[PDB]
Amino acid sequence: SLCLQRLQEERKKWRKDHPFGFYAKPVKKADGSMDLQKWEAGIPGKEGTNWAGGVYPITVEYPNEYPSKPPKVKFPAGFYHPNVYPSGTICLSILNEDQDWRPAITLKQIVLGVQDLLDSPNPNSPAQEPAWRSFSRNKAEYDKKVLLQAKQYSK
Amino acid sequence: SLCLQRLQEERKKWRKDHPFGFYAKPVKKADGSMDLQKWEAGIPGKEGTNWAGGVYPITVEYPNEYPSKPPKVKFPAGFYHPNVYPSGTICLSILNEDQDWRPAITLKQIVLGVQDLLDSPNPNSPAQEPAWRSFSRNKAEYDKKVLLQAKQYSK
Amino acid sequence: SLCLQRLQEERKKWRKDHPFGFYAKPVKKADGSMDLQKWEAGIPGKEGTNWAGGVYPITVEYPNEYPSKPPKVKFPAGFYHPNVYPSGTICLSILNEDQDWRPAITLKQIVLGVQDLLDSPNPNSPAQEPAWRSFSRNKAEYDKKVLLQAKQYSK
Amino acid sequence: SSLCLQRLQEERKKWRKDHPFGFYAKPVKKADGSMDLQKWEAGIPGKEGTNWAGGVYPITVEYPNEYPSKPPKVKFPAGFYHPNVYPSGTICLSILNEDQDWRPAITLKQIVLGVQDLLDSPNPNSPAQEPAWRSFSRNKAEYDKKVLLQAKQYSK
Repeated sequence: SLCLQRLQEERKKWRKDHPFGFYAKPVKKADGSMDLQKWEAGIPGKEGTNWAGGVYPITVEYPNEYPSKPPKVKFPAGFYHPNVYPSGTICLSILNEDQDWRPAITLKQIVLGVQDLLDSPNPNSPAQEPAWRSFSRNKAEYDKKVLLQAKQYSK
Repeated sequence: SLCLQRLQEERKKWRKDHPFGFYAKPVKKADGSMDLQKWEAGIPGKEGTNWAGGVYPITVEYPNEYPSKPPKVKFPAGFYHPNVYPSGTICLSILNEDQDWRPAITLKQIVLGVQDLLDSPNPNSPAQEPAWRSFSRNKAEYDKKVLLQAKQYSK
Repeated sequence: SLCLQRLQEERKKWRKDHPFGFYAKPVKKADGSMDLQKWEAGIPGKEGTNWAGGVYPITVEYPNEYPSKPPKVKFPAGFYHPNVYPSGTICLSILNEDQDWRPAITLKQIVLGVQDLLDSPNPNSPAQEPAWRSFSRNKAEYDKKVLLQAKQYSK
Repeated sequence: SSLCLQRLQEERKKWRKDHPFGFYAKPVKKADGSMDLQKWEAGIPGKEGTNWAGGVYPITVEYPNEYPSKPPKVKFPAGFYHPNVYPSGTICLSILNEDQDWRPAITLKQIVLGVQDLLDSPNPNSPAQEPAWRSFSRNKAEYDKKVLLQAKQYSK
C-alpha cells in the first residue's frame, strides 16, 4: 500500500519538523487507532495581516489513490474566503490533479500554500460568491469580515 | 432617468430583432405595469449539444446605475452548470464591470453569451463545486445530468 | 391595485409609528420613485440577549397577491440562525400563508415577530444545518457565533 | 487529418485510464478552456537510482496534422541539458524519427518511456548538444554535477 506507506512517512516528517504555529495529526478511530487517511490540521494567520491571531482548522482527506491523486483539503463549511467553496473545500491549483498536483508534494508544502492563500486570494478561481463580491467591490466590508473571522478562530 | 430610457429602448428593440427561440420581458407589478428593472428571459440549448430542447429561465436585474454598471443575471438557485453559483448567479466576463462590461452591450449579446457558456464551461470560474467535479472527473455523469436538466426545462 | 394601496397605507403608517431602533423604507428605482413592493428594513437585537447591539438588515418582498399572500422576508444570504435558510429566507409562522399569515398583519407586527425569533429558534423549522446543529449540540459554539454576528452588524 | 483528432481522443482515454507512476500528460487548454488535442504538456520523472532522480522534466508533445502517419515533435525546454537534446529542446529519439523507428501504432506511454530511458543512457549517434556531449565524453564528473543540479532545477 503506497498510500499508507507515504502517510506514515508524512507523519514521521511532520513530527520531526513543521512550520511554527501549525499542527497536523491523523484523527483517532473508535478503537483509539489512527486513521492515516484523515487528518486534522490548523493554519495560523500571518502576522501583519487581518488573518493574524486566528488558527484556522482544516481536514485533509487522502484518497486511496494518494499520492497519485491529491488529498481533499477543507475548512469548515461556511468559512469565508474567495477561493473556498461553500462546503469548505479549498480551491488551489496544487490540490487539483489536472493542474499543479504532483505526488512529491508534502503536507508542509500544502499547509504553507493554504496559508499563503489566506491573505492573497486568486482571481482566476473565485469559488465563493459573497466573499469574492466583497473582496472585489467592497474591500472595507471584506476586511471587517476577515477580522471577525480571525477573532472566531482566536484563542 | 438614463437607466429607464435605455431599458425602454432595449424592450422596444428586443421586440423586433431577437435571437430565434429566446424570450425576454419585464415582469409585471401588482398594477399590471412593467418593472423595467427586472426581466424574465429564456435561453434555448443549442441543437447538437446535450442542452438541446431545454429553455433555461433567467432573471435579469438592472441596477439603478445601468448601463454604466452591468445587470445581474441568474438562473434558478440550484441550476446545474460549472459557472453558475449556488444562488443561480452566472459568471460571465461581459457581466463583470472590471472586465468586459460596456454600456453598449445589448440584451441580445448577453443572452447569446449565456447560451454560448452552456456547452463550454470557462475554467476561470469554478462557481459550482459538484458540477466542476463531474465535468472534470466523470464526464458521463456530467452529461447525464445535463441531459436530464434539459428535460426539466423542456416543453 | 389593492396591493399598492395597502403598501402606500403601510408606508404612511410606518413613518408615523414604528418601534425604536427599527427602520423600514421602500427602495428607490432608477428614476428616484419608490418600489412599493420591495423594502429594506433593520431589526435591532434585544437588550439582554446575545443579539444585543446588532441591527440586522432585511429585505421585504411583497408579491402581487399581497395582502392575500405574505411578503417574503430575507436576511443576507449566509446570515446565521437555525430558522434562516442559506438564501436568507426567514421561516416564521406569520409569514407562512398556510399557517399564521393574515392579511391584516402590519409591518410592525412582522418586524417584532422577526425580532422575537432571533433569541428563540423553533425546532420544527430547522432551516440551517450548522446553526441548528450548534444550537442542539454545542451551545457555547452557537453563542459565540451569535455574539460575533452581533458585532458584525453593530454600530 | 480527421483520423488525427480521433486517434488523439483515444490516446487521451488510454493514458487517462492507465500510465506509469510519476508521469503526467494532458492536452493544453485553449483560451475558451477547451483542449488543444494537438499540443500536450507532459512530465517525465528521472529514474530512481540515477543522477536524474527527483526531477520531473517537462516536455511538450506537438502532433502534426498528418499524425499518426508522422510522429509528434517532443521538446524539453530550450536549453535543457542532455547530449541528445538540441538547443531548441527537440529530443532526438529513434521512435520519434519517421526515417527510423516511428510507426503509427506507437502510443504515448511508449514515447514517454523511450524518453525516460534516453535520460540516463545517451545515444552517441545523436550528439545534438555540443557542451553536454563534450562533458559526457571528456569530463564525466562535470556532466554528472550538471545532471544532479538539473534534477534539483526540475525537482519533483
